[PDB]
Amino acid sequence: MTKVLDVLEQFLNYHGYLYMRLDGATKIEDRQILTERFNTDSRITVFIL
DNA sequence: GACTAGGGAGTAATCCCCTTGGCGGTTAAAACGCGGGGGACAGCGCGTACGTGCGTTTAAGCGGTGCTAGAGCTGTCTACGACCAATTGAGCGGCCTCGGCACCGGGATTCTCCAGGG
Repeated sequence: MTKVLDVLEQFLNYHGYLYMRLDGATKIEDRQILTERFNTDSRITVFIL
């Protein structure tokens, strides 16, 4: 459920976690750069899809 | 006359196709905002084309007339139209194409803007 994602988001911001998201309302190029950035790097902790 | 055999309907189980709602993904149309510029409109001047006063006539209303050819109603008949159905064919109800329409691409053609010099 998409309504769950933001429910997680304000939760994740409550714990000071570094995270990002990917759902069906994201532009294709933004989606590709997001997954490319997540493949590298290590500070970003959780990816919610 | 007593009981026997078989099949479509009565009862019933199988299938299974058909949809009710909700929810997510994704493209297209609608929604919103800015730079700038062209359309709206004021201020004005004028001239010349009507707005208006008065003289001097033709003309509709006036007042009447003597009828004259077209309009309304009186018979009267008779050519014709609204009354059954057999028909039987003119035409519609349902299906099966291939062709013109749908629509997009490569190109020639054409319509428009600018910053300069000419």
